[PDB]
Amino acid sequence: EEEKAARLLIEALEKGDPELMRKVISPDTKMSINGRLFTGDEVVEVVKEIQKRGIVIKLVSYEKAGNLWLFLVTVKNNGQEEKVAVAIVVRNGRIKEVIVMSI
Amino acid sequence: PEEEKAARLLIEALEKGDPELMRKVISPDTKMSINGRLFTGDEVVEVVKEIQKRGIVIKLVSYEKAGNLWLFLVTVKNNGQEEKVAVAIVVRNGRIKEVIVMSI
Ligand SMILES: [Zn+2]
Ligand SMILES: [Zn+2]
Ligand SMILES: [Zn+2]
Ligand SMILES: [Zn+2]
Ligand SMILES: [Zn+2]
Ligand SMILES: [Zn+2]
Repeated sequence: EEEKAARLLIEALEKGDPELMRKVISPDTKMSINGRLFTGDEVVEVVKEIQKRGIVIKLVSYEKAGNLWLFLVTVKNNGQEEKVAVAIVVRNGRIKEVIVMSI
Repeated sequence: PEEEKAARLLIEALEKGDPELMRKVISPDTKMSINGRLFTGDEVVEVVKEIQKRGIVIKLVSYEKAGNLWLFLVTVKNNGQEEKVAVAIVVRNGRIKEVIVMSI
């Protein structure tokens, strides 16, 4: 169920299907994206905005410790490329906390 | 507020790895993945000790937080080579429950 949620996140991101995230986000999910805080449905709306903008995300690598996952992705928009770290904590099959940080 | 206290302690542990502070914040059930290699409990303390013993210099670049999840970006210097490393930590009840260390 832990692994399910992480796997669904990757699939959702690859597919550009933000709505699929609703299967792993909860109303109490907290996200920090470069210091900006979002909760619950707002997290889905942020991911939707990212997809709407056509931002291209490629997974580079990932690691896991217990219910904690850390992903390194490359992000491309308008020919500019950046590395981003995405940390998630899963509880009861749901992503409860997420940090997105530009490197 | 209480965040600043916790941040200060976490940063000190990450940069300097004081053994006595490590023993206070690691529990027998703490799980660490360091570039895919898994360590648990006391082992985590021993790994931090080894990193410090080798003279690896760790400096905070930035960090973020959401609930009990923290993410630190550090520079690591060893033998004239410099790299960026991401450290993700989950805290529960004043202790580190999970930590991932990943070279970028
Ligand atoms: Zn699309
Ligand atoms: Zn909405
Ligand atoms: Zn827009
Ligand atoms: Zn110290
Ligand atoms: Zn002492
Ligand atoms: Zn030992």
